[PDB]
Amino acid sequence: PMILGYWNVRGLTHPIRLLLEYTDSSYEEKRYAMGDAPDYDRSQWLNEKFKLGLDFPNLPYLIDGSRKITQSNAIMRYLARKHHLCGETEEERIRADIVENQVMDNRMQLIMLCYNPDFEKQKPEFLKTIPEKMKLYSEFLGKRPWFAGDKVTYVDFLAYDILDQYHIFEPKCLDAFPNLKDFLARFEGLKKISAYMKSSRYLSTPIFSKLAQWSNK
Amino acid sequence: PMILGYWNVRGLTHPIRLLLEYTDSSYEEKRYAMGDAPDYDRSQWLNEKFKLGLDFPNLPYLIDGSRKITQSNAIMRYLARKHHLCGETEEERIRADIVENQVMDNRMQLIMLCYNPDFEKQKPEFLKTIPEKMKLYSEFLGKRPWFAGDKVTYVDFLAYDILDQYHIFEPKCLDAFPNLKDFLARFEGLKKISAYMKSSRYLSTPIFSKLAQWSNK
Ligand SMILES: N[C@@H](CCC(=O)N[C@@H](CS[C@H]1c2ccccc2-c2ccccc2[C@@H]1O)C(=O)NCC(=O)O)C(=O)O
Ligand SMILES: N[C@@H](CCC(=O)N[C@@H](CS[C@H]1c2ccccc2-c2ccccc2[C@@H]1O)C(=O)NCC(=O)O)C(=O)O
Repeated sequence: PMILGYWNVRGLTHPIRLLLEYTDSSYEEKRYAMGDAPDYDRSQWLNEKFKLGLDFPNLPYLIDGSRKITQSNAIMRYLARKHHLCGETEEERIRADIVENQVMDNRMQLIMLCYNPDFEKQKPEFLKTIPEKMKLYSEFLGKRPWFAGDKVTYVDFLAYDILDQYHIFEPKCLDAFPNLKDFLARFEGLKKISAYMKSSRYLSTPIFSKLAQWSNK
Repeated sequence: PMILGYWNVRGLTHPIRLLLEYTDSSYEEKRYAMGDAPDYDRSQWLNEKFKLGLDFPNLPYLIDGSRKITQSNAIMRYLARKHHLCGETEEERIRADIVENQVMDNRMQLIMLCYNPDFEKQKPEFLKTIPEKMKLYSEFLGKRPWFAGDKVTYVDFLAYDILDQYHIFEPKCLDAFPNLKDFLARFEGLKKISAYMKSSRYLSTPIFSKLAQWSNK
């Protein structure tokens, strides 16, 4: 089968796991464990990082026969193309391209805060900026059932993850935006998704590694 | 014409400015200036940030007729589709996907170092990791004239910019990798590119804002 490698956390891999499941892909995972503080041992991965034939070794990685991929968005795009989950028009492509990138920025902002030793004092300033982020997603989606338009695309997998993550962080953050709450429900309502969420493989939390100040255990 | 919005520095926008020239695009740029310390006034952008009708306001932005794009990578892909500078086979698409994302990683690394108050302390250690970074681009490229294959694609402009920036930071970094030096020369050799580099519109430095510890003026 295909092989997915990543840490034994949700991290930035959720969308891939979700996409593999929604597609009925035959895959096996390799979930690498990181030790606890203070050394945070990474040996399980480091022992093989340069032994898998990857061009730019990293986690996550996807091995599909002869094809070896790294960079989470590249993996998302490989599986999208294989299953026709890319935009079909120029308008759908542009919306997908922007959301892919926007998701990574809002993911980077969360990471920055959750790895900061000054987390508890930084937190208040971060919470103030949430409503603006959610507003932009809300206005972007509008009345469409999905981010790219009329049909589910690989970018709905990205968007679901980051909205979900922010919602775990600040549970009241979507109260003001009904179309976002509805989007989450719709996504989770997808049969393959609904199924997966009750499976032994589902890994919602922790989000971050042991080094983080939040969702780290 | 098209409008490219960004700060009056090279930043992360060199690939876009270079692709606009390579494609003989009809464009004008709005180069916003940031005030000096202590406040580093951003008002020139901030007064119009939410009045341009951008979905997710940011810099750079591209206005092309009725289309308004943000996210540098989304601007690059939009131009590539526009001008047929994408990969044409699955193989080339995967190569492009990986590079695009790899370049961003390598950029974020340089950025993180450059905006660290402790830059001088940190530099020496950073320099030791360059060779390994350069070696992966070297082996990836191999004997190919361009990163995705036989034809120039948008990812070449991305690759050019990050190898150029690493070379400014450490002038000896490419000596061990002739294929990378040859690539820089081949890229710079593209006719429209040569002409641009001698023009009044070229902006190779500074790379960063005044907030940075290197290439900040
Ligand atoms: N742009 C690339 C970035 C690839 C990348 O940086 N990989 C990290 C793992 S991903 C990151 C992360 C991002 C968000 C939330 C959590 C995590 C995380 C969780 C547990 C442990 C390490 C992490 C990390 O903080 C990794 O550990 N790499 C192997 C190595 O360096 O040898 C991508 O999109 O795919
Ligand atoms: N993922 C996105 C990110 C877009 C984004 O972060 N934009 C920054 C400018 S770009 C960044 C930069 C990155 C690399 C090198 C230099 C810079 C830089 C230079 C001058 C002044 C500000 C910067 C920055 O540190 C900005 O100022 N945004 C408008 C605002 O927030 O209101 C992209 O790829 O497009």
